[PDB]
Amino acid sequence: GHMKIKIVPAVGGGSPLELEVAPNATVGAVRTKVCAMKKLPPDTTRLTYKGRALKDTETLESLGVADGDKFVLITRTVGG
Repeated sequence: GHMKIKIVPAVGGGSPLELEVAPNATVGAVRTKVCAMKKLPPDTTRLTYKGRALKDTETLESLGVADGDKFVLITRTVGG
């Protein structure tokens, strides 16, 4: 099935994202999709969930995500 998740920037006025995501998708997949939308190199970004640093291969099932939950997107400089 799918759950609705929100992605909000840690800083600034960038738009939040709302994605419908499969529960067997992983954190890394979410980050790939967010970075595709944001036009960002993946390694310039991290996602946190309730403040926690995340392993890319967590599924959203294993992490205990629920419909409506939010991840925070932390970004860095992009010229490296």
